[PDB]
Formats: sequence, C-alpha cells, structure tokens
Amino acid sequence: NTRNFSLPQLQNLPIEEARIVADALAVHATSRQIDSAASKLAALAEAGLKGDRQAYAAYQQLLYVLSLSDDVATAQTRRWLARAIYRVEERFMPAADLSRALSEEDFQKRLEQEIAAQERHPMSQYVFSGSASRAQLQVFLRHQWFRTFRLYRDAADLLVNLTDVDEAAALARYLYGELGEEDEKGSHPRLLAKLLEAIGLEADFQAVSTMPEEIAYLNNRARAFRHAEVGWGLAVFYITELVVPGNHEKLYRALLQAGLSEDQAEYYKVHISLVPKREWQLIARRIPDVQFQNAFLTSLSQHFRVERAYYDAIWEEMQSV
Amino acid sequence: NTRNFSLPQLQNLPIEEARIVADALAVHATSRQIDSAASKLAALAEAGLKGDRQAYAAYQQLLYVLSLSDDVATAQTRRWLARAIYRVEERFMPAADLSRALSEEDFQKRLEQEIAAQSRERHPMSQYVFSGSASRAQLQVFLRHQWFRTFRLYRDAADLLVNLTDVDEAAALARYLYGELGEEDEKGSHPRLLAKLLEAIGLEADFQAVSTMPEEIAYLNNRARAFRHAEVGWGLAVFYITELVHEKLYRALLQAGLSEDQAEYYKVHISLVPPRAKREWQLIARRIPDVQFQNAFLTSLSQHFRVERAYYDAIWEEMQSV
Ligand code: NI
Ligand code: NI
Repeated sequence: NTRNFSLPQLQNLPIEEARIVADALAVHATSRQIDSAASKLAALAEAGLKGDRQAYAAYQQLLYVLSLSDDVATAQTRRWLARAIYRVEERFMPAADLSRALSEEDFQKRLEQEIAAQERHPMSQYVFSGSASRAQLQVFLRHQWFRTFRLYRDAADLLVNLTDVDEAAALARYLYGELGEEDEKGSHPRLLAKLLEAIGLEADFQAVSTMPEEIAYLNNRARAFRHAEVGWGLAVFYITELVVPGNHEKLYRALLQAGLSEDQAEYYKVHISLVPKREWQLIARRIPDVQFQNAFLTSLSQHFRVERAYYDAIWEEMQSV
Repeated sequence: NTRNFSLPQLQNLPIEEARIVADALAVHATSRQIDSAASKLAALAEAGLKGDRQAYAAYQQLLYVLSLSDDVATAQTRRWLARAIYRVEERFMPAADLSRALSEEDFQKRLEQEIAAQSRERHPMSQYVFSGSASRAQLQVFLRHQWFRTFRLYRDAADLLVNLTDVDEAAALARYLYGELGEEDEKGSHPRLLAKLLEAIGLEADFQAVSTMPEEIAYLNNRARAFRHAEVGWGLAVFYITELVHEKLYRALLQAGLSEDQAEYYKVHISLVPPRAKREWQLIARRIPDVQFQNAFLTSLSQHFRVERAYYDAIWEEMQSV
C-alpha cells in the first residue's frame, strides 16, 4: 500500500504548497519547479518559527512528508527540499557557539549536566510504577511504535556519512543487532509489533503521525542523523544508546505487571542486555574539535527540547483517556 | 590527507566544467550556480556518449569526483550533480526494453546466457593469475586494482540498504554489511583483510586511493550509480553478480609463496552455495514478475558486464606492460 508515499500524503494536505511540492517531485520536474518549492518551503519555515502558527503546522507536516515518506523514487529530491527547511531551522535554534573546544572533562561534565539535570518525567514515573490503565498503556505504546519502528533507518543514514571504515563497522554492528542478527523475525521493530499486538493494538509499518509534537520529534531526529556534520547524529545516537537500557528494564517489569508474558514483552528485555561502550570512541575521537563540539552540543539541546514537548503531549493524552 | 576530497581533485582537472562544479560546491552556492553546473555536466556527458572521446573522458573524471569523493560536507550537492549525468547515461545506454515480463524460467535462462557470454573465468587476466604465470610485479598490478574494487564496496551496499524500505529486506543487507565489515571485530573487515594481503606483497593499501585508469573509473562510477539508483533492480543486479554468483586466486597466492594468513582475504569468500540458495536471492525472486524490475535488472547486468570487461582488458594490458 501507499498511505505513506509522498503523493497520496500531499493530495491530502489542503494548502498551496502541497501542489508546489508535488510538482517538484514529479518525474519531469524542472529546475525552476524545484527551486520554487525550496524557496517557498524556506519562507514558510521562517514564518512558522517567527510565530505564525498555521505556517508552523504547515511546514512541519510538509517536512514530515518530505523527510519520511516511503516512495524511494522521490527520495533524492525530497531530501533536497528538506535541506532548504533544515537550513532555516538551524538558524533559529540556540547554538553552543563555543570559540574554543571544551576539555575532554568539561565536555563530559556538560553532557552529564544536561542529562541528569532536566528521565523522571512524571509520565515515565506513572508508567514505571504500574499505575497506568489499559487505555493509558495503549496510548504509551502507540507512541513507542513511532519512535522505534524506523529508528534503524536513521542510524543507517549516519552509517553512510561515516567515511572511516572502522566507524562504519561500528554502525553496521548496531544495525545487525537492531535488525534481528541472523533472524529478521527478531528485528526490534518486529519485536515491538508483537508487543503492540499482545495489548490489542495494530503495528502499522506505514504509520503516519497526527500528533504535532511527535511529528516534530521524528523530523528533528531524521534531520540530526542525516546531517553532513556527524556531531548532530552522534549526539542523538549517544543519548538514545545511553538511556534506553535503563528505561527499557523498568518498562519490562511494568508490562509483566500489566499481564504481558515474558515472550510478549521481549522488545524491552533485549535492550537491558545488548546495549550496555564501543560506540563512545566515535565521540571521544572528535572531542578535541570545537566544531564537532558545537554541532554535538547544539544537537543535544535541540533533541531535549523536542523530546520534552513530545513527552509532555503524550502525558497530556494519557491523562485525557 | 585530502587527496580524495572533491575540491583538491577538481583543481587537478584542466576541464572548464571543473571550475563551474567547484563553485556549485560552496557553502553558499546559489540555485543558479548549482543548476548551471548540472546543465554543463549533462551537456558534457551527452557529447561524450555521442562519440566525443575527450568529452567522454572528461565527464567520467568529473563523475568520479562527484560520486566518490570523501568530503561529506559536499556529498548531497555532489550526488545531486551526479544524477544530472546519470539521467543522460541511462538515456543513451542500450536497454532491455521488454514489453512483458519474462517467466521466471525464461528470466533465469537469460541470466545464465548473459553469464556464459561474459565467461569471466576465461578472461586472460584471470587465467594468467590462476595459472601461476604472474611475476611479483604483475601480481602487484592485479592487487592494486583488486583494492579499488574491494575497499569501498560496503558503501555501495549501504546505499542499497538505505533504499530497501521493507524492514526484512534492509535486515538482509544489514547481515551482508555485518559480514563485510568483520562482524564483531573491525580488524577483520574485508577491506582490512585485503590491506593485509597488499602489505604482504609490498604495496600500500590507501583508504584515500584515487584511480587514474579510465576504465577503472568507469567501472567504479557505474557500480556507485547502480547501487544508488531509486529503482533497486539496478543495484540488485550488481549485488547478484558480485555476491550471489576467489578460491582459484587463493590457491595461486599460496603456490606463489604467500601464507594462509596473508591470503585470508580470498579464503573468507570461498563458497559452494548456489546463488538461488542464498537468502538474498529472495530480494530478486520476489520482484521477477514485474517487467519494470526486469528491465532495470537486465539493463544493469548488461551495462555492468560491458564496463567490467573493458576494465579487466585494461588491467590485462597493464600486467603485460610491466
Ligand atoms: Ni533496539
Ligand atoms: Ni567481502
């Protein structure tokens, strides 16, 4: 099916830029049609980020179609257009702006300070404790699907930009584990699908979010993993790998409490185990470079801002059911 | 070093078009500059493909810089410009042009015929090495070119992985990449294993290697194009002929004086599992009934063979000349 292909999604977006983008993605699009789309998308992002709420929603939805549709025929042009948007977004976000590199120590300290200081979101705590209702746990898991199901593709984009063969090898090991090792039935998306199904939810591999904060989270994560300055991607990769085994263990026990079997909750179990590291040298190697430090730190801050708004919205939805 | 970065490479190319390409790679390149570069590149490629031998050499040199340079900052714009060239190349290349899909039996027969016509095992380069006829110097020639084929093959496979939207299919390419990059130990990646072999015969294994052989450049440009193509039939064809369908070289190296450890690169690829038995074959088998897939696949295979033959011929001529 084609529900998450670019053209069906654009046909369903009742705004002027939808046809402009569709024309730019057509097989015989001209350079003028592509440039017009890029200009207009950049202008739209700028208005949104300046406070035009309709322009914000429109550019976010368009970026979601551009960056995350599954019709590979249009992927190169879609990513070309996404960059016109990313260039604007990156001008608006608070930048680390270091004139000189932090010491390996002040750098590692800044990371600890960001992390620890501001995972005990009141929602996580509610779920960890075993207090969530069926409907509330279903809300949580529907959103877990969106975060998990195509994470491996974002990691693959970083793999492509790691020119050093040993560094590519590290990402290839990550991907191999994430996709089930020798058995694709055990890929992490498929593990999570088994869990959703155990609690009466469908796990749609063509899922398209309608939650603004989830869209912004997925859009930011794809941007970060695809960025030509791999500091952006390494920041998201780092924080995900560091925090997952801990959250996933508490989620595992909460799910058992909820009446899921050990086999049904396997998704959360496997992360306690496989993720606790070798990938750290990718970061440690680059720490002396201030430009890597600026990208990494800026990316980390931006990730936290979008993640916080996303978790807040999930908590709100859970509270409303 | 920046020997395989785009701008240093363009500086070494006396071609007028090289100046306009370099300008399109600037941080603040305008749409006008990038579009002008794309038009000039497409016109150069077209002239070359219509028999202007200088234009042909020039566009291949430019494509090699665009598609295979290692400065990631310029990669997105470089690949955008490479596609302007690719569209021209695909327009001029001989194509399968099936109106109706072949049955799987007839598709298989055509593959068998194409492979038999290519007769890779009887190429003079191959026979010369298999027969123990190569001196140390001729062996070095052979291995310097093996390096170019091997050292970044995993990256072309990664491009295909990115274009496989089905999670099960991506999983298959991830298994391939894992094996190619040494599984749990990066010291055992296949490029590193080949590096060990080059060193054992007194050659440097340069991860920033830049070819000066026109036929090698054509071969690498084509392989990258095929594996990056949005129609995965193109990349599946090259994956098939490379990985689905070394022992003879392994034997020849041992009989020449190399140890099993030095020649490990060729041992790890020895297999007797038929192509249809490999799990990756299902990527192809699933798509066979689609005529658009067959056309991409058979076009890609035919083109790959033509560039591979010209390249092996060129290596053979170099080996005879040393
Ligand atoms: Ni996982
Ligand atoms: Ni290999």
